[PDB]
Amino acid sequence: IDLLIVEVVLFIAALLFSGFFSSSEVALISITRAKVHALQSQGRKGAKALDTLKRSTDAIQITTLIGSTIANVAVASLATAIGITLYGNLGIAVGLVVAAVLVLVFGEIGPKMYASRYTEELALRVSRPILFFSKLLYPVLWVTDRIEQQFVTEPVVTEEEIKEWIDVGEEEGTIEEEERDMLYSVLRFGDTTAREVMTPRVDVVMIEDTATLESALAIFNETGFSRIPVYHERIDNIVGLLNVKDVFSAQTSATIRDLMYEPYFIPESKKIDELLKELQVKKQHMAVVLDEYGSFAGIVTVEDMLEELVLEHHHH
Amino acid sequence: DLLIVEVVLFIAALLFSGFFSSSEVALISITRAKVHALQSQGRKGAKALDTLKRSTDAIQITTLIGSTIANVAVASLATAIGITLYGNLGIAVGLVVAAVLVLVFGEIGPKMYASRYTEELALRVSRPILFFSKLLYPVLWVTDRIEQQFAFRPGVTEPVVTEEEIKEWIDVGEEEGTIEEEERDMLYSVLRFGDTTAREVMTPRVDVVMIEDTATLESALAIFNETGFSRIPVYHERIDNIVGLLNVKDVFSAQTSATIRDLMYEPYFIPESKKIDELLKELQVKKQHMAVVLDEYGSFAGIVTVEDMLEELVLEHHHHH
Ligand SMILES: CCCCCCCCCCCO[C@@H]1O[C@H](CO)[C@@H](O[C@H]2O[C@H](CO)[C@@H](O)[C@H](O)[C@H]2O)[C@H](O)[C@H]1O
Ligand SMILES: CCCCCCCCCCCO[C@@H]1O[C@H](CO)[C@@H](O[C@H]2O[C@H](CO)[C@@H](O)[C@H](O)[C@H]2O)[C@H](O)[C@H]1O
Ligand SMILES: CCCCCCCCCCCO[C@@H]1O[C@H](CO)[C@@H](O[C@H]2O[C@H](CO)[C@@H](O)[C@H](O)[C@H]2O)[C@H](O)[C@H]1O
Ligand SMILES: Nc1ncnc2c1ncn2[C@@H]1O[C@H](COP(=O)(O)OP(=O)(O)OP(=O)(O)O)[C@@H](O)[C@H]1O
Ligand SMILES: Nc1ncnc2c1ncn2[C@@H]1O[C@H](COP(=O)(O)OP(=O)(O)OP(=O)(O)O)[C@@H](O)[C@H]1O
Ligand SMILES: [Mg+2]
Ligand SMILES: [Mg+2]
Ligand SMILES: [Mg+2]
Repeated sequence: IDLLIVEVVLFIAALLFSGFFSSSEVALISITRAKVHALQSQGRKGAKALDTLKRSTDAIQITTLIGSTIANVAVASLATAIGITLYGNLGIAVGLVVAAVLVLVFGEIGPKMYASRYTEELALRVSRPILFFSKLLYPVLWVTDRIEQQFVTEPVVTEEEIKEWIDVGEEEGTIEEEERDMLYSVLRFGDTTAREVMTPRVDVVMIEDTATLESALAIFNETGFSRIPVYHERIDNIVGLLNVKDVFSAQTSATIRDLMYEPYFIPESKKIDELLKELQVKKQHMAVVLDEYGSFAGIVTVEDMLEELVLEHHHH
Repeated sequence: DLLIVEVVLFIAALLFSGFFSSSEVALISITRAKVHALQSQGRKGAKALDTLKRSTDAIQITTLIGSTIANVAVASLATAIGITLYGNLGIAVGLVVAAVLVLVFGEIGPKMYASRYTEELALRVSRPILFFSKLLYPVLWVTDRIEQQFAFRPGVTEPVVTEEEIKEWIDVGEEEGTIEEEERDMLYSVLRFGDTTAREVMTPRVDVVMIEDTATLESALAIFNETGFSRIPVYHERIDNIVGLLNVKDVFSAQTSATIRDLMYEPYFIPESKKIDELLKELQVKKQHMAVVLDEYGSFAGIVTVEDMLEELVLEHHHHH
């Protein structure tokens, strides 16, 4: 009874350590190094010590493995010690069963489940102690890091794991087979620039602002297009977009410059995700692209970006 | 004596502890291309490996429960054996000893050994670990219902994966950096875009501009040049009955001897409850920009153009935490 009281606290304390190391492992190895260096530049409390741990992901796995294993071993080495003193030789089992059922719930699975909901907030909190324990285990680290001269875990939620849950959607009907492809496209659609999908000026059909109104229809009805850029004595110099509908319903005296409208000029590095929205806000369809020198380069239509997101994807 | 019963279970548990740890690494380290090759080659333990990898979470919970249970058993028998010899100094002798044995033989050891022998070991352990996996089905059932977690969700217990659940996953992706902040707002947008139907983004019949198929082109151009549109439906003796669609780009480029019925083209009729995520792909595949919505009785109720759906997709997009 005397020592038993002192043993149930080490049992509880070791359980918290095992949970602390197990939950710390999930949050730490899940933050994208691209995002860690973002929090560090912002200077948030914990990012510096977190970028340190990311410098050697092998240090995050060994620390949490050893700190937890040591704890887990102590969590049960005492649970049976307490068990036997309470239940004789039947305590090695009783103490064993009541230990394995708590190392699983509060020292392994529970701590891992909790850390997934709060992964950025917890990673910044356990950056200091985990980096501290890693220093204490520098002997054991060098032992396992030195063998690296004699010949990585992934986050709880990977972009592939998400993609897979969507495929489950298509399979179960909750998600149309058409928007699975669109959901797949969005993920491969934010880092895309307009230059990657623009129509090179070479293949563009345009018209000079000095041309004849009637002569413009010769282009529309011959090329079948509905919107052609307009240029001013230089293919480089785009001064307006001409809409075919305006020419069909044109007055008897109007000229090319009367029915053209100011184009939305954009760079070659324009993200097409925000351009599909900027065009949808102007009620406009075409966007003129300019290179680094302001010279014409190509055009981009809402029909281009639409083709991107609607493109059909492969099923795994 | 009872000691002999303890030291034997101590080793056996230490082998299980190392069997699961090394089976987890080997089963997960192996690439999807290697399994597909072993699948076609048809080697022993491949078919059971292909299924075992379908849910990478089911592999970690079984190898964890296994390695954890065994590890505790290794420690239990050390604190017990040592206690039988060293009284209460055994709890320390057991803890300290077990703490090093599990680490070097149940954890770190089995892990490093698996990284170099991923192929051979995965096949020899795909069968036993898969067997255990089916025993853990009760645990896999509960885990797949706790939707506040994202660590152990096997998805092999037939869960209801609805738009709600995917959003939960995407929210986590943005928080850890695997998904960018901006490309999450897009997923939430298209996620709710699929819920929208045709009627909710259509133009009601009352606002539509049509032209009777018995009119003349001189009248057709007048409509376009007045309403500004580029396409208008066509009917026959009744407003409920739509028979085609007319485009100005063709009426302007119409032969001297032309008509409205020969210039119009068959429309794509759709119900009011039509999903626009499908219609957007279908309209984009038929090269057409406008559909025709028909109410339950197959009468003209409105139209849905590509632009009508892009507004719902873009300007009215969702985002939440
Ligand atoms: C809920 C579960 C709870 C289980 C138990 C959790 C135990 C947490 C472990 C506490 C470790 O405490 C840790 O000690 C070290 C040494 O001071 C601190 O690190 C310190 O080290 C450097 C120098 O080495 C000091 O200059 C500086 O004050 C501090 O960074 C660290 O900030 C703290 O985090
Ligand atoms: C589960 C049991 C695991 C084993 C227990 C741990 C045993 C640790 C034995 C290794 C001693 O650990 C470590 O050895 C190296 C020797 O090069 C020491 O480092 C020394 O060599 C390295 C280069 O290799 C130098 O960078 C460093 O400045 C020097 O101090 C280090 O100070 C010591 O901390
Ligand atoms: C931290 C994780 C802790 C995990 C704790 C594990 C608890 C195990 C005991 C609970 C087992 O839970 C029980 O398992 C069976 C599958 O075998 C479930 O499924 C069974 O019943 C449902 C209906 O409710 C049926 O649809 C299904 O076909 C059948 O297999 C059952 O609904 C659930 O009531
Ligand atoms: N004047 C143009 N010159 C060269 N290419 C063009 C021109 N206009 C559009 N395109 C190209 O056609 C592709 C599809 O664009 P889009 O379908 O919107 O033309 P459109 O048939 O006139 O459209 P709409 O009929 O809706 O007005 C674009 O990728 C673009 O590169
Ligand atoms: N005949 C029509 N009657 C009523 N609404 C129409 C008609 N045609 C199009 N609309 C509506 O106008 C809006 C925009 O559609 P849309 O952009 O396709 O027409 P458009 O601008 O004349 O064609 P385009 O832009 O390709 O030249 C949509 O809400 C659509 O429902
Ligand atoms: Mg077009
Ligand atoms: Mg082990
Ligand atoms: Mg329009």
